[PDB]
Amino acid sequence: PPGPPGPPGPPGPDGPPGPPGPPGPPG
Amino acid sequence: PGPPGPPGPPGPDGPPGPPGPPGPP
Amino acid sequence: PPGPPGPPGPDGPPGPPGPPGPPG
Repeated sequence: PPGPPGPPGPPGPDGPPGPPGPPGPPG
Repeated sequence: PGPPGPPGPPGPDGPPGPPGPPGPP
Repeated sequence: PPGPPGPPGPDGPPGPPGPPGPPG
């Protein structure tokens, strides 16, 4: 058999920004 | 040599979105 | 000998919505 597999890779990049929040209420 | 290890997990959550729009007058 | 580290993972989840907007 081969050498062992290498270690697990690192976490990926940050996710994308979220959407805008809800609109504010009417004045 | 062995193979590459498994892929890593997903990264951190993304940043929050921007504030929502102002409400109507 | 061991293999190399695996690749970096996927991009993370999307972030949460932003805060509510201001009153008009």
